[PDB]
Amino acid sequence: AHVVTDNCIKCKYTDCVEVCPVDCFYEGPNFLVIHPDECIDCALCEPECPAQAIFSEDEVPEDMQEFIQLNAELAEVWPNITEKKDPLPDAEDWDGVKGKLQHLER
Ligand code: SF4
Ligand code: F3S
Repeated sequence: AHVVTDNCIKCKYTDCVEVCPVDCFYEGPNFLVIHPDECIDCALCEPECPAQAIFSEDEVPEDMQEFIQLNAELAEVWPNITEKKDPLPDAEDWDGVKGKLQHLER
């Protein structure tokens, strides 16, 4: 499965959902996650994310391993999102800021 990591938080561009063939993205207030059981690892979403926050599981950075389990957990409680929407206000300001997990909203 593919995994959404740290840089998505407070950016949430949502450009990734338009190319997902199986609609396996789930939406949080300021973050998106990928459902590991529905994802077919087509990898089409990776180049579409301006935040470059999506990685295949085996490529998730060492300092963001927590996101693998987190995607699986939140994908079970958040609503499905299949349509592109406007990025969060000030997404540009937060794109590139590290350790945004501290700002994750349930
Ligand atoms: S790898 Fe493919 S199936 Fe998985 S979330 Fe990305 S676009 Fe969807
Ligand atoms: S910022 Fe997040 S909402 Fe999608 S386009 Fe990137 S994983």
